[PDB]
Amino acid sequence: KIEEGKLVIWINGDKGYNGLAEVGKKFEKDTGIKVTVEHPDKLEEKFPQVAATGDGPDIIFWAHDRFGGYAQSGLLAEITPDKAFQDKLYPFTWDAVRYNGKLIAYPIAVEALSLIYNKDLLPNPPKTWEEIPALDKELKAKGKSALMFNLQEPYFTWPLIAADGGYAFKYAAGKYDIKDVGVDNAGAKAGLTFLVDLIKNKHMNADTDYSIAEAAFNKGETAMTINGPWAWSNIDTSVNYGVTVLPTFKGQPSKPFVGVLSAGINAASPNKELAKEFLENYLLTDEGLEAVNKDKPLGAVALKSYEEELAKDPRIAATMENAQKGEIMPNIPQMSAFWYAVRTAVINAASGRQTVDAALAAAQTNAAAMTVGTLVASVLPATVFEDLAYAELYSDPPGLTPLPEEAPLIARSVAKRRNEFITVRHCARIALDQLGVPPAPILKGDKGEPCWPDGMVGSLTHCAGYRGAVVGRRDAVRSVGIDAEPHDVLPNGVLDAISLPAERADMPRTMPAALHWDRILFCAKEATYKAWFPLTKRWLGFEDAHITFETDSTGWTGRFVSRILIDGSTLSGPPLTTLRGRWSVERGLVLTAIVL
Amino acid sequence: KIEEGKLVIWINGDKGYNGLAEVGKKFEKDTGIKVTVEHPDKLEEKFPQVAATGDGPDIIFWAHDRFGGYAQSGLLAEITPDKAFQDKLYPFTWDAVRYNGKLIAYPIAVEALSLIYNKDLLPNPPKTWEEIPALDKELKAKGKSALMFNLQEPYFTWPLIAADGGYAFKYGKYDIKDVGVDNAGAKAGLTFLVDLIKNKHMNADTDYSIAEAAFNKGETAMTINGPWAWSNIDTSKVNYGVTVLPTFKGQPSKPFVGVLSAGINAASPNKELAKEFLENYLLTDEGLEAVNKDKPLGAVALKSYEEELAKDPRIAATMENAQKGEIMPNIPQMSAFWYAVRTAVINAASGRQTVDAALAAAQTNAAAMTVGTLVASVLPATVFEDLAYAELYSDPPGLTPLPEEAPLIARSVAKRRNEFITVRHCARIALDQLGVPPAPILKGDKGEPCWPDGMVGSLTHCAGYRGAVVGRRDAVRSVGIDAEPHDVLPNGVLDAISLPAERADMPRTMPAALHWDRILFCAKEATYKAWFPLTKRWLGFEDAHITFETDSTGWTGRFVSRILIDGSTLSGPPLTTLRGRWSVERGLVLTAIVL
Ligand SMILES: CC(C)(COP(=O)(O)OP(=O)(O)OC[C@H]1O[C@@H](n2cnc3c(N)ncnc32)[C@H](O)[C@@H]1OP(=O)(O)O)[C@@H](O)C(=O)NCCC(=O)NCCS
Ligand SMILES: CC(C)(COP(=O)(O)OP(=O)(O)OC[C@H]1O[C@@H](n2cnc3c(N)ncnc32)[C@H](O)[C@@H]1OP(=O)(O)O)[C@@H](O)C(=O)NCCC(=O)NCCS
Ligand SMILES: OC[C@H]1O[C@H](O[C@H]2[C@H](O)[C@@H](O)[C@@H](O)O[C@@H]2CO)[C@H](O)[C@@H](O)[C@@H]1O
Ligand SMILES: OC[C@H]1O[C@H](O[C@H]2[C@H](O)[C@@H](O)[C@@H](O)O[C@@H]2CO)[C@H](O)[C@@H](O)[C@@H]1O
Ligand SMILES: [Mg+2]
Ligand SMILES: [Mg+2]
Repeated sequence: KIEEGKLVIWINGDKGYNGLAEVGKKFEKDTGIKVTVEHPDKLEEKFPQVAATGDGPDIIFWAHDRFGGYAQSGLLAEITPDKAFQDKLYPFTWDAVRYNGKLIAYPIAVEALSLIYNKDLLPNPPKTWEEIPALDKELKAKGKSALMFNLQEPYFTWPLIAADGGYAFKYAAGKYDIKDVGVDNAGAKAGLTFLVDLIKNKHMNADTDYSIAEAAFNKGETAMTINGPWAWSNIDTSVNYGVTVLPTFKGQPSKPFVGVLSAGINAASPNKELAKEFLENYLLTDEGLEAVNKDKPLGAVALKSYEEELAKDPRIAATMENAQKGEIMPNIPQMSAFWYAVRTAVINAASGRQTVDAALAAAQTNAAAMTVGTLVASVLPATVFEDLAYAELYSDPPGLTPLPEEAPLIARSVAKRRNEFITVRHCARIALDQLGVPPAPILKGDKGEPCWPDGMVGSLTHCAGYRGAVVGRRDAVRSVGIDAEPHDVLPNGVLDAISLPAERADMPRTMPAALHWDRILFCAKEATYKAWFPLTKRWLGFEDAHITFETDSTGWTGRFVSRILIDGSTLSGPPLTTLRGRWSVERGLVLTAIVL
Repeated sequence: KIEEGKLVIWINGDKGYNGLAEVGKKFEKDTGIKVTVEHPDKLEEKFPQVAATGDGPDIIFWAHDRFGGYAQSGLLAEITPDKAFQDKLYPFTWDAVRYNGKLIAYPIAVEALSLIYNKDLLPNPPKTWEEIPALDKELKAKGKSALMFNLQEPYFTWPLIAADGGYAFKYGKYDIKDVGVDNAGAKAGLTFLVDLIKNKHMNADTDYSIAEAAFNKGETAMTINGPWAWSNIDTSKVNYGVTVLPTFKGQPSKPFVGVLSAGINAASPNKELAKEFLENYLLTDEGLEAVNKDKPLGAVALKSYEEELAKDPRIAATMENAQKGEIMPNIPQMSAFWYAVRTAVINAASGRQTVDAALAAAQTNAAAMTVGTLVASVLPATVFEDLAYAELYSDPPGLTPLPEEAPLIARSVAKRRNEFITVRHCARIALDQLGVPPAPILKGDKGEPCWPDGMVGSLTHCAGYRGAVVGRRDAVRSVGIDAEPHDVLPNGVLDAISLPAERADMPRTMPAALHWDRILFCAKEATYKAWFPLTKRWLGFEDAHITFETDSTGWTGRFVSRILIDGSTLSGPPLTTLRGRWSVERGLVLTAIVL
């Protein structure tokens, strides 16, 4: 339910969202249409999760790299600006938002990282990465540090990894080869090894994140940081700073990945024409962009008339100099896998979990395993999106490995078991990363129940043609149970063992004739057990729950309620007398989920 | 089936087993009774394992410290020497073999560790442990080392741990609640030892054969060993002396002193032949000499022969060290003490735990005595070299999971946490007996436990019991064990778990005292556990027809589980019939299947 006659906009919390809300107010005053701007955490991961249910914002702002994934899952409207409107924006910006022959967002601004330094602590910034250990030694003696920047997001480390030859996907003939991944070559290993040595030699701390680095720079405790244009506003309020070219590595320029902040329209919006009017006639004007830019700088904007003014800011000149040395990101759907793979490699190598060589070998494998599918998202409650995450795969990608801690669980297991175990736990680690949790082994405990990291709950499922994981923050979600089954009739004799007479009477009457209601019931019973057992530590048989279904008007998705016939007491907390879930049949599979 | 009219004797492979076999040949020549001497590995653990089934050797040789644990489980005959025979041995040696007022073994000889040195490399051995790092540095400059000894067995490191105040159980009786392995003296000793290793004066991997080889090849100037070691050194080119162990912080090293002793298996049908062999053949001047010439015994218990041995300066040094140490207790808690200290010395030496963490865990582990033999009574004695076990009837306080295991029970209820932790402590005790270092035991397919490479096993836990049995995979395909309380089954369960023919035939095969319904259930569960690792498929209660026999003794017997479904395995032959054993004791049913 996206509300008709209003706009909801998502944009990242480090950007000028208050400025954008001012453009929103102007729009309301002219047209009567209320504009609500929100900035949820991890919105780049939450958007598909909610847009899959037909929910979410009318308009989503993010760097262009994520948009191909959204388009592949059918989540974006096609954009068709007219001739005069296209001519108002730089051509390379339209190319950024073009995917498979269609425009999938409006380009807004060009972002690239620069080196930002405190001129009073450091009147001459370092030209090379290699001189930074020496500089940190000198600064540490004065009670300061040379450099702090966000080590938790690979965006900030990539310029160094790419400098001496790291790359994401090989480009040729206007086309990216997803089988030629450049994260494990000599150049990438050299850059990452330099970073890990900085940490080992106590020149940086592996836990430094965005807020830590920003606070340290803006209070004058560190001489340098690496950040984008959005960051300048907070500094300006604190420091006499310069924005300059990133240091070289092995004498080669650092090569940041360049983003074009872009605005896409939800394919489920009933407000597409209003969204287009807003973007074309209110935002992408000098006045609109100025409103946002004065809140937090956008970078070099896509609109030529205003970029001609901003280009005179020497901070923007520095921005474009670093952008020229770097590369525009791909927008292919495999980008989200690339990023997960590099995030994880960097974090594991920085913390000691893996050697650089192991961390990057694994990234090269993982960057293959794209997870932009949304089948299970369709059975999750959008209202709790901030505390849930998911990932799914429809095959077993080659070369995935279990974590060393997990390996004993499948050491004497059959091949199909080894594959489903490894693949589903990869999904689990992708989902956990969405909630901000680093890589952890997922072991098996009481009656085979999966063992989650502190503060997390979840569920796993694997059948023919599917592996999926859903994870939740335990401070908001008591338990999760999910289950996938092939959408086939049940084998002989199974329906009677798994069902009650009333279910057999009611369901064929309630469900569309096209659906294998027998298998759907069985899938829901299994999800019920998975949600149940972590909280009760007791058996629940198929005959111990009576499940009733309802069907949405689409005919392919709905709700169910499982009423428990035995003692529903839990070890702590409210009893599980009933459990509510959702079901969906799509792509040959049945998905069910319960979030308690 | 211990054979009547023959004697089988077990003694450790570091002792004079050939000499003992010579006394055996003389017996056979006089009496017509054949004597077979064997030296199984880990025989101190293997004896109770096989004797629990009424099998094993007629006579068991070991230091007296193990014998209380054997007596407690009813494994030894009381011995009946007359007063004239007792006056032939030293009184304090009889004291070592008296348990709850009864004599439970014949004493043979007094053993203590001494410092053994190469007179050509080191004509003035060091009086103190503190000089050894400097000596080593000097010798290393000549391609040599100062000292090597077995760091794998806590017997050898104990003298240093106890030097400055470590003790086992505080002594008219031993207080098992006052354990001294974690006081300041013990930590000082063990810290010294770990420091030797950190400073590259010794290596954590050094074991008995490694140290022996090095000393007898003249590569190291000193070792620490008992009298049994002397004959191998005689045969080598090394010119050696035997002397007082070095002091530590000015206090003498205090070895734990063993009395080698010979017990009689309570299940032996040859008790009078054993008595004759021991009293009239072995415990004579000539018998002890035969053994002593093979590998020296130490200061023997027989006064007439000790009169001769006491003139040897090596024996004088043995006794000097023995008097500075202490005779070991014979209380059944000794084997837990040794397991605790073993684990601690190995963990600290290797750096897996700090000295303080290691010794604090040892103080805890010294409480968890495992001398029970209920699951041992259902294990096949023919496979004893490749099986080990341990069981507990309670949850000892303060046991913890391995860190790798902790997530498996992080949100589990108290009773689950306890049973999980205690059973895995049992599993680690069993793995130790097979020479496998401590490992986590995780849970895999359908909850199956996850064993170290090359091992198989099974776990069980019910009210009043935790037990583990582990086997070497190259000899044992699968193990399934199961414990249940010996109670009638809940209403309706018998019909759910049994087949009609079982309900018809089983009551006729079992004595009136038994809950046959429960024993059937327990065997079915054991069958699944042996089955699943090999097949990875379900086996239902109606999918095996189990038949039973009972031994004449009435509380143990055999069963056969016949698989009624397809028996295909992941490898090897299909499962067809699985033979097991069952036992009922102390209100519990135990079952085991070893494939
Ligand atoms: C456990 C069970 C529900 C699994 O469902 P399934 O559809 O066969 O298999 P899926 O692949 O969807 O689920 C397998 C995953 O479930 C999870 N699971 C297993 N036991 C579990 C438990 N006790 N609690 C929670 N989750 C559990 C595991 O993560 C497992 O994957 P892993 O072994 O790779 O970790 C099913 O095998 C079963 O045993 N059902 C009996 C109980 C039941 O369904 N009762 C109905 C109540 S109305
Ligand atoms: C699994 C089962 C056999 C365990 O037996 P139990 O007597 O109830 O419980 P016990 O305490 O003796 O045994 C529990 C241990 O068995 C072991 N175990 C559990 N699942 C197992 C499997 N699939 N394969 C092998 N061993 C398994 C585990 O080590 C477990 O302890 P842990 O969880 O601490 O690691 C029983 O719970 C069960 O599910 N039985 C159904 C199948 C069956 O018995 N079929 C009859 C065949 S004729
Ligand atoms: O760290 C990987 C991350 O990098 C990029 O995200 C940038 C974003 O482009 C900027 O607008 C700014 O917000 O910081 C982000 C890094 O934290 C990619 O756009 C994104 O897909 C990727 O996950
Ligand atoms: O290492 C612990 C071990 O010490 C003693 O074992 C001795 C034994 O007494 C000697 O006769 C000789 O064989 O060396 C053994 C050490 O390897 C205890 O008697 C024994 O119970 C204990 O486990
Ligand atoms: Mg399923
Ligand atoms: Mg049981």
